[PDB]
Amino acid sequence: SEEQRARHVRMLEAAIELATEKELARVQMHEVAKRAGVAIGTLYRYFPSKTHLFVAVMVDQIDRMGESPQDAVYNVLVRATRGLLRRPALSTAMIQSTSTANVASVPDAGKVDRAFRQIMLDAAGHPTEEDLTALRLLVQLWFGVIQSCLNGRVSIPDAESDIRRACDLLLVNLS
Amino acid sequence: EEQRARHVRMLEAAIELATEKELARVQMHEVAKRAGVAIGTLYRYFPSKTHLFVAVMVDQIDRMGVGFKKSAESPQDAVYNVLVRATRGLLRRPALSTAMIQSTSTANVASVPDAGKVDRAFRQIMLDAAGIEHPTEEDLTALRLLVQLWFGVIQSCLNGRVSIPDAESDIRRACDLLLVNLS
Repeated sequence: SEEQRARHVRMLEAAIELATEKELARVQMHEVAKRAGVAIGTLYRYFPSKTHLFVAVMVDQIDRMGESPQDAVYNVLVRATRGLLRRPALSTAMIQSTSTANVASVPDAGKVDRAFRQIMLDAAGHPTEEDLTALRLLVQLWFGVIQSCLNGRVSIPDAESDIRRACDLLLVNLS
Repeated sequence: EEQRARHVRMLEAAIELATEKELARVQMHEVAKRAGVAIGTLYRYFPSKTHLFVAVMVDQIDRMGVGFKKSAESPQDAVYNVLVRATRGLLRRPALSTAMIQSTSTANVASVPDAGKVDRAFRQIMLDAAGIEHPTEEDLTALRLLVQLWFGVIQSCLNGRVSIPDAESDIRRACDLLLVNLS
């Protein structure tokens, strides 16, 4: 029952751990089960494919992310940007799997927009539409930026330049 | 210039295969067999698959720019209208669009030098639609933020996370927010 919940935490770190040692294309499901101490049936039972598993990693990694709402939100993005960019292999596994997952095939993928949101609301401090939209528009851009970062387009101080603007421009009138 | 009709059939065939099967199921040897060319001829012109689909994207951005300057209210509005046009024509062939979008996401710019070109080609359609001839850097920045945000919305749409009217509605709000200072 909680043997079962620990079993779940084992698989996610196993996965995290492998995406660092190895690029996503070469991370192998059998290495994930073995390293997680689970039978291989159980692994795929809970994560039908590699995509399902690094989307679950994605969701789990978000759940773990000054005063003025813009600044706080901003500051949470700058803090999360630096986290993802000095683990670029793990970040790539997560963002590639996410940017790629169809929501019908990988249900957890329809949970990532909802999970970023809860943490933008928790960064900004009840409110209505325009807020959700500015906030929704902003994470989507931030993905772009992160991806654009993961592939030589923007560097880190370039990327950071753009999320600053993005924040200020998208959130001129957040309450 | 025969490297042009040769070039065209390569792109042509790539488009049909990505139209019929997902990217993972698109193989260089079948593109070679469609374009009626040697595999080495194809590899010469597109060192890998991600190269080829980046070039397909550039051709497709070039093509829609043409069609926009053909039968098409503020700068931010005009820019909205191009984005709406592209979103629509991409969403009409999801399978092909997915291959072009995924290709442009994974394509390191140092390694595949056409990867830059798409940002540029795009940026110029919008600049033109807005009728700005002399971009301030603030303008360029704003538009780099837009196509970035935009790519996300489409990707999201293809994956079934947002509906299409809401994708469109989000591209509008973004235009209004991002392009306040467009002179």
